[PDB]
Amino acid sequence: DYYHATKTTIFNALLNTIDLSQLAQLDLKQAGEEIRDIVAELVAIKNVSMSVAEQEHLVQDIINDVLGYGPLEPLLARDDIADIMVNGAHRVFIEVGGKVQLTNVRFRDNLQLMNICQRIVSQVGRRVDESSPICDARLPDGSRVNVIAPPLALDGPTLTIRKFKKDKLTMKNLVEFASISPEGARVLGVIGACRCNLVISGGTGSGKTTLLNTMTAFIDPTERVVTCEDAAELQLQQPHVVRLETRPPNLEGSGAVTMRDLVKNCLRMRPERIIVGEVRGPEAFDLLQAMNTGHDGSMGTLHANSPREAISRIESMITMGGYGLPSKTIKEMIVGSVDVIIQAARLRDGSRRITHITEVVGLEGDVIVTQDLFVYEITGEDEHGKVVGKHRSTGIARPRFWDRARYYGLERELAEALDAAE
Amino acid sequence: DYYHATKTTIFNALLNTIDLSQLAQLDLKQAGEEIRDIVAELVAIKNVSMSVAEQEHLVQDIINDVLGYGPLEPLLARDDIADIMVNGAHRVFIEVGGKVQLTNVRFRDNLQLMNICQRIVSQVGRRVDESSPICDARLPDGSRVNVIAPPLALDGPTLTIRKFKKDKLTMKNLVEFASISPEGARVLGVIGACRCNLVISGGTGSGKTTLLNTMTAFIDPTERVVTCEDAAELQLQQPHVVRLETRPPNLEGSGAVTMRDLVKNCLRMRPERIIVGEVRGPEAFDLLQAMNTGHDGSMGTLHANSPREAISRIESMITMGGYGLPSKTIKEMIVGSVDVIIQAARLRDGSRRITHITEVVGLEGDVIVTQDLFVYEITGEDEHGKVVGKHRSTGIARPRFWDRARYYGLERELAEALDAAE
Repeated sequence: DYYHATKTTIFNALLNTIDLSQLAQLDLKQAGEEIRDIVAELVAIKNVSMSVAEQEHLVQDIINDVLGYGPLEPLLARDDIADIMVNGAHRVFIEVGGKVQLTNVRFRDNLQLMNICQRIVSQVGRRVDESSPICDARLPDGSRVNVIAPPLALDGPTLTIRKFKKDKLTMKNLVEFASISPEGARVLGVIGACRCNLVISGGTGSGKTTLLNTMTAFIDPTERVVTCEDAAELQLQQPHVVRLETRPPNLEGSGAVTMRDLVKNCLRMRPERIIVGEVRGPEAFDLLQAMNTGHDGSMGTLHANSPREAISRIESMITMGGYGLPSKTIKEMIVGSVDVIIQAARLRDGSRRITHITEVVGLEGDVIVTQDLFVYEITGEDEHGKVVGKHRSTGIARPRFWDRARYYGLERELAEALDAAE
Repeated sequence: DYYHATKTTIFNALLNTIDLSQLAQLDLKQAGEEIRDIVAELVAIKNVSMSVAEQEHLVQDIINDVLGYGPLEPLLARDDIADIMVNGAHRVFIEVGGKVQLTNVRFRDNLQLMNICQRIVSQVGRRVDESSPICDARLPDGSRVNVIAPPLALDGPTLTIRKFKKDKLTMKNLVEFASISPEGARVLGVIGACRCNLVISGGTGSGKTTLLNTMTAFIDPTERVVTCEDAAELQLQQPHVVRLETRPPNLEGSGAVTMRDLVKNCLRMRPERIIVGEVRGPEAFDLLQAMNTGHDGSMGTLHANSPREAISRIESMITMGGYGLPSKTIKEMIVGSVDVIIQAARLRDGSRRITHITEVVGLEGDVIVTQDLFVYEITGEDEHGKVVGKHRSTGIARPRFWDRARYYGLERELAEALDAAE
């Protein structure tokens, strides 16, 4: 059909007629109306017109290209779409029905794709270009975006969009999915109930956010909780929860409110527990204060592949925080602050499981000595490729946080769970 | 004689006839239709004695020079011409039958050659100039292009086309060169398929990268593959491959993005498989996580003479990563990640062969226990000094990856190849 060729010719004529700079002062609807006027002018110049509905569709396509997210607009609007992948202007894939598929959709040129990516990542004030060719960002519409610039992506800019889904699991789901043994369920319930400084470290795809939500589920209703998170991922059912969200900087590089500022404030809001959506910067240091300067029971999500790795991440983050903290001082602070680390990882089969429940015991020389309470042991692969394994307790009768369990009257529960966990 | 002068005059007239925008916007056929008429009118005005076929040839040459690839185009269209090498406007070489021969065809001047180079690299959206004197690209057709600007090339641009040599390095190439016995070839075909993690270790000059490219050919087309390389060399026929590259820092020591960052981001890019051109530093850690966290079937080359040395090198690379992992944790990670190792070596005679195909069996105490599926036993030498050897199957009929082949149904082929090798 000539619809594609005619649309391309009309787009070229519009480009030769006006420039995007003339529409940067208009809103989405005002820009669309101005583009419709420009399209009428271009049709008059070229004396080419067609069906009114088809002309309106072409005008909408032109608006999307000029101001929207390009040919991605018809795709993002869909719901059966799981993920969108772009490997250059000439190829795009979509995850439908849980499987990848190549679509006929296409871009015009790599520069157009780069501009679209710049728009998408600037929606949250971030910029991807030759200076910072690698970018990861969050679409507050409920998705995650990755972009690589041409200097790294040899075949032009590469883009990936991953959409949301309301997982919102509960501990029953984890128990039934074998992510944690029922004895582990009791142990974790005790740990959460009795205000134990807790860090939920996990690898990519481990769903550590869901684990954090189900952990917070145990918090006593009477405790005033203030949650800091870069998005609204968490959803607590307590009656006295304060929900805060960081504000990404505008394009002018102003108005930013980073995790560090939110945690610093929360220190001054009289919270019974400070809960961080994800530790990703210097805020860790401030968070650690919240774990020891009273406020016992604070939690925090972290990206790491193992408890020792997570401790290393925390130490490195505090170090890069700009403070001249002596190395041993950071280790002492971590040892005195954290009371438990929970490791969540995705095994080769793709299932999420709580590999480690560990408690920081102390500091020896310059190494943080920790003892594992629960560990997941793998034993083989089944017929359908599923990983086979079981949770076993190290048998430690009295973990370091035992005192807190005594204070909250949970000695019996903790002892039972630890003993029967074998 | 007079044909050249008439063509030059017609080219000048066409260049002065209309702005470059009109030619650029017009389609190749659309522009050529008017260009032929313009050339015919110019010839008639000049009243140059020429034939209708000669007129068509002149029109085609004018189109090629003005908007095409100039005198280089006829070489491109040919099939026998595998590689083309222009050492400035006055020297053109072609690789035919594996031999390099100079050809009389030469460009008008270095300026025309630079223009043609820019046009060629524009297809992929890349642009070369005195500010970016070096350019490399892989055109959609699959032919590679390397271009250098005059400020570096002290005798004019150095265009280099390398057309797609399909089936150049497929497994048949290794088998017929005695780099691997046919049974080893079948086993490798099963191993690349079946999505088994690999680490292609090899000594100096063992052709690790060539073997890796051969292995990747077994990937299922639908699998989304991401390749990280220090320098872009790999080329995968698979239709859904994403290519990356590490950017070194400026001389000031800033702006670098090393392999670690690319591998980390690969986890965010939702890849079915991740391929690392060469593992040398901390990235060995991150890569293993990809091998361990559901991105099975990943691959990565390594510099080691024997599988045991390869595993020792992986341990050292992880340890130098700066993370405070204990030795047992690193060994457990390795044994859980790398299913199979291939040790390729350059023998004393200079031949290249796959010395070992081994499978990481387990971890006992503090030692990684491995078994060799295939071993190249040396037996002597010929009067020419060539080394003689045979690929021997160790007789391990059930490698621990056997169950995965059962999942993919390759159990029959695996057992047959293992038993028939002797």
